[PDB]
Amino acid sequence: NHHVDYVIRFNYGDIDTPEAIKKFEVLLLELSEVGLQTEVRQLFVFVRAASKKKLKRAVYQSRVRDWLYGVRNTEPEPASSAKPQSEAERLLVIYHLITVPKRHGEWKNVDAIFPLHDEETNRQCMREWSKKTFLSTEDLDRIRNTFGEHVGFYFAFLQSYFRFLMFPAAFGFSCWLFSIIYTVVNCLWCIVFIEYWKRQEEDLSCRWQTKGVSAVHEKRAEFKPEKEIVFPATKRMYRQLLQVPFALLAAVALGAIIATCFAIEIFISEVYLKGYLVFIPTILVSALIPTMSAVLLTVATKLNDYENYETQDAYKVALTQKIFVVNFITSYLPIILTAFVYVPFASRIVPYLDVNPDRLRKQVIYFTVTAQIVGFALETIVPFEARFLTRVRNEAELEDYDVTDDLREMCIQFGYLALFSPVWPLVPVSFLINNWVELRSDFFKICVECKRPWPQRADTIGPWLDSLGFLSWVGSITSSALVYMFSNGPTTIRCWALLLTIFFSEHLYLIVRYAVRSALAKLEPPNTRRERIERFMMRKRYLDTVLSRFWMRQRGWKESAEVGLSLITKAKGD
Amino acid sequence: NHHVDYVIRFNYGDIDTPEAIKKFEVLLLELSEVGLQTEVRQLFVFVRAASKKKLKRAVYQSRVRDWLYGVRNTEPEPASSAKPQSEAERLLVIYHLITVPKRHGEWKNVDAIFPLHDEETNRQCMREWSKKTFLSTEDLDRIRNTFGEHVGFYFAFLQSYFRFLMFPAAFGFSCWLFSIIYTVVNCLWCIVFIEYWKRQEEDLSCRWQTKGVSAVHEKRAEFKPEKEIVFPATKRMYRQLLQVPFALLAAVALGAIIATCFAIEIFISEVYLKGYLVFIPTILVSALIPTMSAVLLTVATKLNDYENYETQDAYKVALTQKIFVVNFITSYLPIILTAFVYVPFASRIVPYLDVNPDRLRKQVIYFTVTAQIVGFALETIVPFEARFLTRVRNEAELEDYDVTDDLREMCIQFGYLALFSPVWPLVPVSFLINNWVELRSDFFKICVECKRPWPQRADTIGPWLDSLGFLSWVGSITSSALVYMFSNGPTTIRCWALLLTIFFSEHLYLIVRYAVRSALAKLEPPNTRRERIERFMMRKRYLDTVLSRFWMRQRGWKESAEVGLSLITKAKGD
Repeated sequence: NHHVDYVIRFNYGDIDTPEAIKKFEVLLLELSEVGLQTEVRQLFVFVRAASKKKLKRAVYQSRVRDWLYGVRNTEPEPASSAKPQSEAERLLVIYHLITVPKRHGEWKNVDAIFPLHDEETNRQCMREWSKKTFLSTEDLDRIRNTFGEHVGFYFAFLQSYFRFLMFPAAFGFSCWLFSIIYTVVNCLWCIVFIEYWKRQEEDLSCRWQTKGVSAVHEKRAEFKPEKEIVFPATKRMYRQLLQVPFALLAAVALGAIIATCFAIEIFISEVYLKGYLVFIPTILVSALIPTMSAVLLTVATKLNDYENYETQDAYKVALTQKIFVVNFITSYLPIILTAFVYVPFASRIVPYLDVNPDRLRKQVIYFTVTAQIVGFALETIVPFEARFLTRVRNEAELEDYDVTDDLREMCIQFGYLALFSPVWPLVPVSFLINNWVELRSDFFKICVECKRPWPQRADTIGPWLDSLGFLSWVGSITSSALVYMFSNGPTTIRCWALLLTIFFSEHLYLIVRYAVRSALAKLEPPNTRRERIERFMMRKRYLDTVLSRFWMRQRGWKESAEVGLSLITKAKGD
Repeated sequence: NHHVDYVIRFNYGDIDTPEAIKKFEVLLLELSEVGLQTEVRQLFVFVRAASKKKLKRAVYQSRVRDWLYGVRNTEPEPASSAKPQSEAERLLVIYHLITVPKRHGEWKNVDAIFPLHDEETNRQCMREWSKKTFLSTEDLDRIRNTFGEHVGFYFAFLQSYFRFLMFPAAFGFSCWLFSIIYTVVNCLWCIVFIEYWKRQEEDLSCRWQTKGVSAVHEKRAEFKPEKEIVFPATKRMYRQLLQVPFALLAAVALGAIIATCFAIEIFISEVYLKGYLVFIPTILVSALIPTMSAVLLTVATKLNDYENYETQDAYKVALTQKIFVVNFITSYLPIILTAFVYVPFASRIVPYLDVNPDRLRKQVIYFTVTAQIVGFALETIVPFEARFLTRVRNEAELEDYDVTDDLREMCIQFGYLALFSPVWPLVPVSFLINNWVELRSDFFKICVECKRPWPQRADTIGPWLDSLGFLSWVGSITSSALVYMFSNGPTTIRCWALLLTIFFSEHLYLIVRYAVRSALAKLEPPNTRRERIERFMMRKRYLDTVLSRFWMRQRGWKESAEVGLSLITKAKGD
């Protein structure tokens, strides 16, 4: 607890002639901005606030930056002598004082700069939570006041998703254990969750101090010197024209791999006690997939790095699009492929694959439980002077954190739950047990297996919510195809009634989407609080401001009253 | 030009005992708010601004009301001694000073209050426009500066719609005069127009002084005294449950009428020089429909009056919904009915109608040209002391204006153009000639056949834009059904390929909708002006504000520079 706000590491990289100049320049710009540049430690350096008036000036800088771009409607007009938040406002002000333009040499000569852990309160909220599995609102704000409120939005999303997943758990175990009633209640759950999270997010953002942030950062990677400060928008189209055919080739390669798996399945089942040993290649490729997901993930990361698609913000949107199409193809091409191809078209294809009905209900089980089984049984087959500077050198020798990976995995959970639940309605209890175990794992790995993130200021949880909605829509179409297609087992396809079912069910989905969104727009949150406060300030300012041709030969009050009296008496003289 | 801002009429209605008291109360509240209450005329009364400082106070009241609810980001802080607009700002301030709460007895004892006409400049912009048929931007702002900018949005919308309708005019006459290429270019036009009008509206609102207005007025008709100021939201559902079955009964009645027309058509064509005389009942009911539209219009007006659906704003949205469903059923149930029923199902139905192919291409012609023919040939078969107080009594003895009726008729134009153009591609040249004639008719009837409206402040043209989008979408589905259905004439229906065409074409419509909207979001308007001004004020305020533990035994600048020098030399001693 040495009152150190950030550390800044430096790498002494090549030979030591210019580093004195560059270190002096870093220190120069630093002391121009932030005093009490501490280097009692060694390579790295420390910072903290110089004087409380200077801290007050930097706070007022940040407040003017906030009101200048839209957040916090009221102006910051006084020298605002109020006590800040716990550490969120303080660390955010200091990070903005280091990061913003008008601040580091060679643009990446220094490596990552980071605060240090409050290991006391961190351990308190670690070992406070072997209990009750539902983090209440005060403890949620405790999670806000350290490491920002972006991480607060993440944890509130994950906990709310657990809370709404436990209803299809009970219902999908309560399928007396494929019928159409479960498909209808599945889509209703699937759409209620997204709209409820939209209004919950709008409530909880205004409950904290972010009404809505759209301050575009400028990630200094894009580069085209053309005018006074510019890259032309044309090479974007060339590189999206790179984006599409590689994704198509990835789809083709995955289809080839899974077709090889089905041909080997056929060969083993023809040659040969050993039914699971027959079905093994599906299990092997299902366990092999979540490595291929990260492989294509870093491939698409290199593709988006090649594209410099935005300076900063729509870089994230483009990256979420790449992750969604890669993740979608590599985790939903096998089931869609095997259902919509190998179940109606068996006898026309398996003669080509040489030298069965209701495979699908076993396909989905293996393909959605295998990765969890491997990741759960790995944790069982594996067992059976300067004196806190060493702690700092522990903390620096540590990996960095990304929110995106766990949230991607949650989007996978949602996609298997929505795109085809009624094939095997123990999908929700499986997912419930998985995140039932992995809850504390997530909080542990964000609290001590990585350093702190610097506190961001984000309102939304990103494009994942729009990808959630789109995935729900596609799930509506595909569920409506399947449950008509395989109900009641000499069969028939009857290709108009299936396509009519697709059409009619999609538009019923869309009208229920509109109806539930307009219903929950009416049902207000407890935002009545932070809107009524605005109403009082509104009314107070208004009541403040309500204080402090030769023929106009007729007088205003008395003449006009007597004239009107004369006119109505004249009119009623009949 | 007697500097009179508004007149206020009074009706002396029943017998004359309380009217002295009520007139004195009206005059009392008036002189408390607005002096120079002039009644040199008689029943009615005049008003004008009392003193220029008092006018300045009322202006500052209005400015605080504007900045208090969001419009005009900057505060109105000084005693703003600036000259106003021509008459728009002035009349709006005075009308708000009369109308707002914290102002008329019995809530409707006085009748309508209204400004007077600037017949000089009115006549100038009348007889300025026998020319060029495209009202330029300066003359458009001349239309803004009298009778508000809501009417400016209306005229800009109508002129922009004419400008984009003249392209399918040329193209639909250029169909070498039903093919699929015209359907594709129809839907592309149909969607380009809506997105272009969205960005044109966002440009032109910020070019005037309405960024966005959502100040909810309180139309004092709804009434439930429950708490301090409330009607419960439950009877809304009861009255929407009234809304639906009456619309269904109207659809049933129209279907019965048009079925009677087809049976009579069959009887005449069976009994009997006289082919048009055979087809007469279609023509008669087509001419009879635009009266039934106004009949059901005032019926739905009474239904929405029965519902008090909002206090003020969503009353307009509910009324636009009623007008759209009534107008849609009474002008598109006949064509959809006759195509999708009587063309595939003829031989199964005309034996029931007792005691033909390609009817449709004649049906649509009669049904879309008949009303225009009647309304155009009617104007040919018909020919072959106080001294300006009389002018005021001309102006008061005059009807009121509603924007909604002509805009409804335009939505009909758009619906026939979008829902099924390729049946007969002379629909655009017909509509072009109709509004080519009716342009000056619209401006004349708004300028001298009615009194002035008081200047409203509206941003959008209402829910008509959303109803335009929805109508385009339904038009995409129905065009894709028809042009597959009747192409190349022993035929077949092939009920999967039609339904596949419906599905696939609807989703191609939706992806082109998303693509063109994200494209035109990138192509900026000349809003660069009124955003760069905000950028300069932003930067100016920022550059204003950028002006005016026992171990910290180490000095900031020199000690740290020497220590870092010692450390890198120590490191490079190898």
